[PDB]
Order: sequence, then structure tokens, then C-alpha cells
Amino acid sequence: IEEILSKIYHIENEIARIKKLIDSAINNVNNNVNELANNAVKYDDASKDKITLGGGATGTTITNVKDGTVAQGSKDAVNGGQLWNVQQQVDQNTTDISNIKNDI
Amino acid sequence: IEEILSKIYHIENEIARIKKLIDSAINNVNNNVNELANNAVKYDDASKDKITLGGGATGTTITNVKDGTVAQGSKDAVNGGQLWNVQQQVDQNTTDISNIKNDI
Amino acid sequence: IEEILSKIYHIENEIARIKKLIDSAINNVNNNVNELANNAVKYDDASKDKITLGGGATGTTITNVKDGTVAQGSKDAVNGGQLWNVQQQVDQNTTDISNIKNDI
Ligand SMILES: [Cl-]
Repeated sequence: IEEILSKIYHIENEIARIKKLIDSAINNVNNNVNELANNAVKYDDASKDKITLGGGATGTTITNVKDGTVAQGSKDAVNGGQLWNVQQQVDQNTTDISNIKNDI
Repeated sequence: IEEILSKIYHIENEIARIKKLIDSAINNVNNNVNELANNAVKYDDASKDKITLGGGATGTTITNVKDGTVAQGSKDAVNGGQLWNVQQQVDQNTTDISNIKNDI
Repeated sequence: IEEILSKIYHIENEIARIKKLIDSAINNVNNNVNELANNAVKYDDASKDKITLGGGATGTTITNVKDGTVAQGSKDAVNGGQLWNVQQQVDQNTTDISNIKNDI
């Protein structure tokens, strides 16, 4: 009988240990999920047809974008250095056009 | 003894409570993980060298993109208003070129 | 009494079953969270003002980008086919400018 009572005491202790484990394990996983929920970039809905970036009214800079292929129908994103290359050629054309005209 | 039996009854009840807690806590965390898994934008593999957006064959619009720096070697993404500014200058050049030629 | 002892034995077995459940359920959820943590595209901090893509020093290609609206102030990302269309018009202008000049 004093054996029964001791066995019950240990059972009670193990139940308490289990409750402590559940609470710590669940808190840990919820903490990790919460962190990701708050920092993941998300599609706006299940269509995945749009990502409205989360930076607010002044927007979100995306950077470390590798140069996209500039070819007909390419769906790769392009970056500021790619646009700068075009801008340089356009500025030359604008200048040359002005130079030709002012030569008259 | 009737004490032992009562203690056992309560132990049984607590075990059932614990099983109910585990099931609810795990369901909650799985629900939150599932939601994020389905709406997070993902890299295609562990290299992180590419994101193929999930909008299907007609693609994914990214919007609220802050103007990227247009400078040599910039890796910032650029947006449609930045391209529109270039397009405007190109259209002027095209027109002026046509005007110069038709002046002959 | 032999009833008490049997009830205790079953209680012990159920506690072990519960410990096995907790360990499997938690491992499963941690595995799914870990996978997402490693493949989700993330904002750099709580401002969400920037995403520095995770592809390393040579960057990350974003693809399957739907054509963005090219209009004044548009914050839609643009893609390589959109840039290619502009490049084509710029190359024409450059050529025509050279042709006009070499006609002299
Ligand atoms: Cl031009």
C-alpha cells in the first residue's frame, strides 16, 4: 500500500513534468512561427497573382537582384544597373540629336 | 483505499485533460504553419539563386516596389514609373529624329 | 488491490504513449517550420522597407514576373521583356542618328 502511494506520487510528478514539457515545446514552436509570420514576404491571396510589398505607403526596395535576361518576352526582373545602361544610351542619343539640330 | 481510488480517478481525468491540450495546441500551431506555407514567397532551392514566382503561367505582379537606385552596377529592382520616365525620353528622341528627317 | 495495481500499470502505459505523441507531434511541426524558415523570402527587418535577396554575392534572379504597368509613378516591378522593348526602340534611334550623320 505504501508502495501504491509512492507509485501514485511519482505518477503525479511525471504528469507535472509532462505539462511543463508541453508548455515549453509549444511556446518554442509558436515563437519560431511568429517570427517567420512577421518577416516572410507573402502573396496577397491564394491566386498568387500579386505581391503587394509590406513596406507601407513609401514602398519596399528589393535589392541583390541578379541581372535578368533582356530578351523578347523575358519574365525576369531587371535591376537599376540594367536601367542605367539603357539610360546612358538614351542620354547619348538625346545629346547627339541636340548637337545635330544646333548644327544648322 | 477509497482515497487511492479517488486519487486514481483524478489522475485519469488529468491525463484526459492533457490529451485534449496536446490536440488543441498542436492543431493551432499546424494551422498557423499551414497558412504561412501556403502564402510565403519562396526560393526555388537551397542555393537561393532564383525565385520563380508562384502565380502560374501568366505570372505574378510585384507592386509597392520603391524606386531602385539607377546607377552603374545597381542590384536594386526598378519599377514601372522608372521605366515610364525612360520611355518618355525615348519617345521624344524618336519624334525628334522623325522631325529632323521629314525636314528635308 | 490487484485492480489498483492493474489500473496503475495502464496509467503508466498511457503516460508513455503521451510522451511518444508529444515527441512525434513536436518533431513534425518543427520540421515543417524549419523547412519554411529556410526557403521563405524575408524582409530584412520589421520596417519592411527592404528585401536583400538571399542568393549571396552574385544575387538572386526573380522570374515569372508579370509585366508591370508602365505609367507615371507606377510601383509595379518590370521585367526583361519590357526592358527589351525599350532597348529595341533605343537601338533604332541610335542607328537612325548614325545614318543621318553619315549622310553628310
Ligand atoms: Cl533613345
